[PDB]
Amino acid sequence: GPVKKWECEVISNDNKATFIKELKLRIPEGEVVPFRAGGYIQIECPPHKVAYADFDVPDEYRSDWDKFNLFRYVSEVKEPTLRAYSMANYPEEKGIIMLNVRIATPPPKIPDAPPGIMSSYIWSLKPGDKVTISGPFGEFFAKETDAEMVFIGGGAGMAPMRSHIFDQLKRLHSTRKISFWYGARSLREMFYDEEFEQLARDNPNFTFHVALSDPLPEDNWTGHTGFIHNVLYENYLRDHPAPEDCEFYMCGPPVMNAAVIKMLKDLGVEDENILLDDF
Ligand SMILES: Cc1cc2nc3c(=O)[nH]c(=O)nc-3n(C[C@H](O)[C@H](O)[C@H](O)COP(=O)(O)OP(=O)(O)OC[C@H]3O[C@@H](n4cnc5c(N)ncnc54)[C@H](O)[C@@H]3O)c2cc1C
Ligand SMILES: CC(=O)Nc1c(F)cccc1F
Repeated sequence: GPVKKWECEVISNDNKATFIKELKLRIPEGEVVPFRAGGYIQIECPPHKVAYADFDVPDEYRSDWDKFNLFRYVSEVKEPTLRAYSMANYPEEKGIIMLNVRIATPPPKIPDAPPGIMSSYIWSLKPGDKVTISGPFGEFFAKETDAEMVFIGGGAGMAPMRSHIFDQLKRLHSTRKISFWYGARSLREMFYDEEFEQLARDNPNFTFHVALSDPLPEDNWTGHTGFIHNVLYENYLRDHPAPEDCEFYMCGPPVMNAAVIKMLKDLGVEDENILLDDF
């Protein structure tokens, strides 16, 4: 049973943070990609050569791209390849597949390594380009219980976080207690926050919190600071009567995943109540 494919057209490919783009694809009209929240597709690329200098990076992120000389990078692949990306839209957002794609630059200590293949290709895409996706696939799925849900996200982990949370509130009309905790470095790295604030106004059982590890003075930030595992503990789990009765859904960078899961285990949360997507 061959995997299904769709040739989609790029609607938009906008930065949402210094190093994350929202790639929004139009599904062919009259077609459906029958995915579940937390699920993903694979993208393919043809052979290509792309220059970071040709990327469309909005001006508020350019001084950091210039600082790290990122516009000098070039990426070339001579054979097609495939990679997985998680849906940021939820299943009732029809007609589109929306992705959050981190640019996978070379390691700081090995700066002359090749850039990441598929993320560099994706950042080269412009409105009207065509891309082939396949699947959908999934395993990062919500448990269907009445337990309280705690979503913890970082970086491009925002995509399955958004999909799950909108799926619970808008498709399932869930009455469960749900909260979302997102760690980012500074205010310009935060996105979709207006959507989550509106969901929290409309859904008394839902709350949303951002921690900034290194806010800039000009962020004028009076919110939580530091790492999200500490903020989640200090502002919520420390006087929760039974954190072990919560379901925790984690998708962030590895240093986040490790710190959150360690903090949860220290509280006595069982592995079966911790679901991780480690990209
Ligand atoms: C189920 C699943 C879902 C995912 N969902 C998402 C998502 O929603 N968003 C997202 O951004 N990603 C997601 N990922 C990750 C994604 O699939 C890719 O792994 C990611 O985009 C990086 O792939 P790439 O082709 O750009 O880089 P690759 O070509 O795989 O390279 C990876 C890294 O290795 C470095 N490298 C290469 N050669 C060398 C070398 N010689 N020395 C040192 N370093 C080297 C590259 O510079 C790059 O940093 C998901 C992964 C899975 C499995
Ligand atoms: C440990 C940790 O959470 N670090 C971190 C950060 F400080 C900013 C953004 C993402 C992160 F994972």
